[PDB]
Amino acid sequence: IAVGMIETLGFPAVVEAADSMVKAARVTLVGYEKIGSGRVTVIVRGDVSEVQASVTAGIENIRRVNGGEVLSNHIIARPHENLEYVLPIL
Amino acid sequence: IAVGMIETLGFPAVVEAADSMVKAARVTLVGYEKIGSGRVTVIVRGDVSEVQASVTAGIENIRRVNGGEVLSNHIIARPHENLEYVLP
Amino acid sequence: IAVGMIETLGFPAVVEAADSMVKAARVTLVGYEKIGSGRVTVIVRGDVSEVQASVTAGIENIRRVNGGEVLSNHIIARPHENLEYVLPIL
Amino acid sequence: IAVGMIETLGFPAVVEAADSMVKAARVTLVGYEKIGSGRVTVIVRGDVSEVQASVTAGIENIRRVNGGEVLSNHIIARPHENLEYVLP
Amino acid sequence: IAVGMIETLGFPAVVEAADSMVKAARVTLVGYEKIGSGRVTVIVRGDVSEVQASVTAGIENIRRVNGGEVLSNHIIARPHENLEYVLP
Amino acid sequence: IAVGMIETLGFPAVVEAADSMVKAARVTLVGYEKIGSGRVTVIVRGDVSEVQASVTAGIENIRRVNGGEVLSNHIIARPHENLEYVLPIL
Repeated sequence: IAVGMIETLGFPAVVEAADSMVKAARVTLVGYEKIGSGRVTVIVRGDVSEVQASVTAGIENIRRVNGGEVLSNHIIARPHENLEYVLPIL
Repeated sequence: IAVGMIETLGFPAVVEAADSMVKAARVTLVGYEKIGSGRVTVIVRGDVSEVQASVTAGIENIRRVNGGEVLSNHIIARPHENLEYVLP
Repeated sequence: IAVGMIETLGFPAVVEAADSMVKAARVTLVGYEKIGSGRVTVIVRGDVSEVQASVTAGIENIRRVNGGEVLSNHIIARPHENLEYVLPIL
Repeated sequence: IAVGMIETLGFPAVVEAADSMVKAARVTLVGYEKIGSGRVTVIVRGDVSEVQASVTAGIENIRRVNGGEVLSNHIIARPHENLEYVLP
Repeated sequence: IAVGMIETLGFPAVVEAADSMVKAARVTLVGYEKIGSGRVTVIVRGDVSEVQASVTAGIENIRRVNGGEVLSNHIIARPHENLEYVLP
Repeated sequence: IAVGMIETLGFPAVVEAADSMVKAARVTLVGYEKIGSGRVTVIVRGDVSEVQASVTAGIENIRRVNGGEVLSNHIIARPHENLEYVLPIL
């Protein structure tokens, strides 16, 4: 099951990404990650095509947020088992 | 009901944000979030029109803080059941 | 009861602010807040006129500190009850 | 056996780094380290040639992340017994 | 008695700060504070003239650290009873 | 017993420093310190001459690291007892 994530400069933007993502498709919102410098990441899990739907919707909708910026985004279709317990993507 | 947040550079302005929001309308201050880089967020819940009125008041009144700066603001009208896994 | 706060770039400066504040008037020094980027805030509680006396003395006296800067400052005379338990101003 | 790490600006790229490493060769993802300033590191163990293969794959594939950036990469061939006091 | 602090960019210089302060005069190292952004502070207690002598020694000797930088220094002569709510 | 330390911009570099240090001489590697802005410090303890051997090797070998930088470094030959329990150098 695929993992999708959107990284924002700012917190209100990550919440809108999160919201848009879980409304747009069949994905489980599996938390968010803070790494400093105002960089925050929301992460979801589901079918690869649902996760694409989610990420696209998430990026689009930070245009709605006043002062929002997407810094990065990515999808992995077939994430290796080892990552589940090292990284906070579960 | 909706959720309303204002992010600021600097803590004193975020306290004004919070104070003005909760005084302006029928919303509950439910959240304070720090993400580093001096970026702080204040989060409220209540009817979408009460949330609209509070965020507006918060952004205006931060102009009254010496050294205050708003970085971002946002409202979400019908927040998803499971959005609580990113709120504090 | 009113809340006053002074935000500094730097730690030695926030301690001088804190000291000046609590000497200048009848206020309780109710801790300090760190938010990253070297931004730190001291907070006090008391009568509105005491808090004013305190913040004025606090800002003045970071001139004494070598390398000190005030980044922001603010006072709220009648802070809403809700903020007491969400924000670290108690 | 060796240790292999790739540091990135931004978390999504560091997940790709990890994924690509572990898929490329016979290495075990053993570590994820944050030092602030948006700087994140991913750490693997295994034979030096497997490690070499993994790190190389990780650096290439981060080019495929929208907003991805590699900050630093390194391999240590015969890491000291007591290096575990800085690994996570 | 007074309180003496030296803030530095970088941890190694703050260790020198500390070492020099405590060796220079009759003061006790009571505090080490991190506020992010690489900013670190070292805090001492003792007579105002011992504190004056220590801070001075600390500022001089950081010049001897490769990559050392002082960001700010300060002394408070008669620190308030309740200043301990901001000291570590 | 002397204390030596190397500060890096970046984590992979601090590990190479740490490794080189403990291979080059009789020193105990006594952890590392993070202070923000991507600034990390490795710390060791041993004879003054061993610590010098270690720091020299440490600084040299971050040339091996792709993207590595040393920001600062220092040695104290006879560190004051008071520092042991205030600072994380033990």
